[PDB]
Amino acid sequence: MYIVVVYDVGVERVNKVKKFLRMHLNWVQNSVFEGEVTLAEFERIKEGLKKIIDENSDSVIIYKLRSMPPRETLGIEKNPIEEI
Amino acid sequence: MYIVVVYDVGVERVNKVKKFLRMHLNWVQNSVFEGEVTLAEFERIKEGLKKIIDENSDSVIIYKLRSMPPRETLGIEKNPIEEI
Ligand SMILES: [Cl-]
Ligand SMILES: [Cl-]
Ligand SMILES: [Cl-]
Ligand SMILES: [Cl-]
Repeated sequence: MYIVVVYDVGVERVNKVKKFLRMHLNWVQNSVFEGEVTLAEFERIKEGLKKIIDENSDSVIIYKLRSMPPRETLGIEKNPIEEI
Repeated sequence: MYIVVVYDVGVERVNKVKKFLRMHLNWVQNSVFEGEVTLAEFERIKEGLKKIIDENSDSVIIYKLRSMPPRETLGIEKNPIEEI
């Protein structure tokens, strides 16, 4: 899979999700990560995120894609496509 | 195209982007919208968003997909898949 991960997390866990996702996926916007993973990394990422998360005040959408998607970007880009 | 739109916008324009996107796309998480559009709607959405946006403090990624992507969701879901 290639995933894009976008989350809405409270200030008490938001620093934790960022540090965790940044060791599996590329950071491209605030609250948004993407990259290639395997089913190992995937459910590692996924449960790894559930442990971190209060599933009762917090939301993660992980879009499960074939491959890296084309995109378009308005405004202050934070991570040039090349770097991802 | 089918797009997922995720944005990071300052409090002075954040209410405007939401109201605008909500008339083209489905709201599924804070700062995240998705749905089917046409090239009319697309560049309508896209410039429509640039007018709203300070491209100098703000970011929009519009992922350009074939079709609606599969996904998985942790925690408080805000819009059951059926509704989108
Ligand atoms: Cl990163
Ligand atoms: Cl890929
Ligand atoms: Cl909506
Ligand atoms: Cl579709």
